[PDB]
Amino acid sequence: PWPASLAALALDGKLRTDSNATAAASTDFGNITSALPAAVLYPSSTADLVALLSAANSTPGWPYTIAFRGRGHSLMGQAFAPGGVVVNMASLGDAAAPPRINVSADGRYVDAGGEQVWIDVLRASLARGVAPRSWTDYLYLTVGGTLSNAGISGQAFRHGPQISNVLEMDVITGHGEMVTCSKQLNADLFDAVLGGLGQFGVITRARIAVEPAPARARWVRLVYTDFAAFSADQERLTAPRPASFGPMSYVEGSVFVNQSLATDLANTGFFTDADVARIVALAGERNATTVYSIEATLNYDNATAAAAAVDQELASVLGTLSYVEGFAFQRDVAYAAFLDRVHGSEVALNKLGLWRVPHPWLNMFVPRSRIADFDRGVFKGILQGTDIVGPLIVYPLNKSMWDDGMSAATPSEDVFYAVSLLFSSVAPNDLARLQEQNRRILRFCDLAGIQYKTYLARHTDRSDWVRHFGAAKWNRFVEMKNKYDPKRLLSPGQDIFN
Ligand SMILES: *Cc1cc2c(cc1C)nc1c(=O)[nH]c(=O)nc-1n2C[C@H](O)[C@H](O)[C@H](O)COP(=O)(O)OP(=O)(O)OC[C@H]1O[C@@H](n2cnc3c(N)ncnc32)[C@H](O)[C@@H]1O
Ligand SMILES: CC(C)=CCNc1ncnc2c1ncn2[C@@H]1O[C@H](CO)[C@@H](O)[C@H]1O
Ligand SMILES: *[C@@H]1O[C@H](CO)[C@@H](O)[C@H](O)[C@H]1NC(C)=O
Ligand SMILES: *[C@@H]1O[C@H](CO)[C@@H](O)[C@H](O)[C@H]1NC(C)=O
Ligand SMILES: *[C@@H]1O[C@H](CO)[C@@H](O)[C@H](O)[C@H]1NC(C)=O
Repeated sequence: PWPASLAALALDGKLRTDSNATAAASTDFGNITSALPAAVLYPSSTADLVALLSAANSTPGWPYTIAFRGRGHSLMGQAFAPGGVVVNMASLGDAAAPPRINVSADGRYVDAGGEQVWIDVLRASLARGVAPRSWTDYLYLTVGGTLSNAGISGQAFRHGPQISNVLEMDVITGHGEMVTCSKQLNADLFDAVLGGLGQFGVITRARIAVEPAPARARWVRLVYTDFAAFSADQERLTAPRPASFGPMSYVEGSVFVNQSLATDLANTGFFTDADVARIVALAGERNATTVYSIEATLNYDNATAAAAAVDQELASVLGTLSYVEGFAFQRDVAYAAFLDRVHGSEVALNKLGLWRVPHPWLNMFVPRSRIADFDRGVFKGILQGTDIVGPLIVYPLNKSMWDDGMSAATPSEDVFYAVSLLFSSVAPNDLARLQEQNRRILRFCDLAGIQYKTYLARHTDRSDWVRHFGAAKWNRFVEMKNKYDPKRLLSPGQDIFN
């Protein structure tokens, strides 16, 4: 027997069971795993989400698991509800009125629907001359989606991840209750949801911190053949100064294996063919099996003197660095063009049919004390003699900017690196080889005693999830699961309680 509000959803054609609806909600960006749901919900308002969740909590013996599909950018089925209900979150922003993105009157924050995509949040913010401070590398992800993970890019060293830039949220819990939460009101829910992997409820609104919007970004790449010099410089650029950070707005890095050096440098979309030839020659002179590049930006406004001031600030910063003499490469773009840089890769890759392919990506957080060991064992070790398709990204993060009371798991050290090995599969023989190579990398780390944390991955064993969060932090995670999703129906694709 169905409650009136739940039956109303089916009657209005919002709760779909057809082949076309279930098939779209059964695959993800990973393109490795699949699971068909029993039903797909297309909510028109947040009231439709209250209906589904309150029914689930009131109905005894309710057998349907519920997932919240943002953009389905998940790698391993985290957004699926096998034989359950998939919420097509994007349907919340169908009606042009009322707007789902609203910049505050004071210009200090932006209210965004949980289903909203970061690219839309950027356009609506820029219209009011402001912008969020902390991003993801790719903008076609949802607010609620990135917030359930962490949300990291080159700005996270100084502003913390996206989870550290939220004032408050509207969350519909597993009980079906609409709860507004922050550090002052319902803090236990607020902390649980942020990096909470969709286990405690659905985010319908997030209040995101903004800053005055810069007009342009001076964008630089610095080349190294020495890992010690590369990592020391990334740490110098991101070091807290005697809370306070240096002049750089964004700091990331790239690893290039010698075998496909020329191809991979050309595929950055940054280097010219003249730059590529110089770097390839440098590699050969140094007899390097790997090349490294720091990617950094300096944000600046439309001011008349700004460009000349940027040249002097950049010259000063570069003078403190140890990249190979004369291997500094500069570009100058509009801020939105820099932020949306990755969308261009999606368009080109999809047209070649190389976007909707398996993505056995390896993403982890490695403590700073073990990064050189990771470089030897992985970049100069395991990965050598293999044909790599996709970028290899490495950059440091400051633990002081992460809130350990939140759900997201990080290493114990003050400095840790985001390590993102973004492999794209070329054939089924290549998929199995890549999946085995990831197991080998993790086995190498475990045997070397490297205390890493995975990011964007879902564990299949209970002992692995307990090690992920840490035993004490696991106890709080369970305490919160019992308070907000006692029936254990939310985001079953994480394989934590399902
Ligand atoms: C595909 C991709 C992903 C990606 C990226 C680049 C590409 C091409 N670059 C990233 C980066 O630079 N930094 C970063 O932190 N992450 C990056 N990612 C990964 C991305 O964060 C994840 O894929 C993430 O899941 C967000 O994607 P999406 O918005 O598409 O969400 P989902 O995959 O459908 O679901 C993720 C889990 O969260 C739950 N969920 C989703 N929305 C909500 C809301 N509103 N409230 C509560 N829970 C929610 C889903 O149930 C699922 O468990
Ligand atoms: C933590 C995670 C999952 C991060 C994922 N981010 C990215 N995902 C996919 N492609 C990327 C990413 N960053 C840069 N590129 C492309 O990589 C090259 C950058 O050198 C360019 O082609 C750029 O567009
Ligand atoms: C992967 O994508 C291809 C091409 O779009 C499709 O044939 C296949 O079903 C997908 N596999 C999974 C497991 O999602
Ligand atoms: C780099 O790769 C090329 C083949 O692309 C090879 O001729 C050269 O020996 C390699 N250098 C090192 C140092 O491994
Ligand atoms: C060049 O590097 C390769 C691989 O690291 C090694 O086999 C060789 O000893 C090096 N050659 C010289 C002349 O140092």
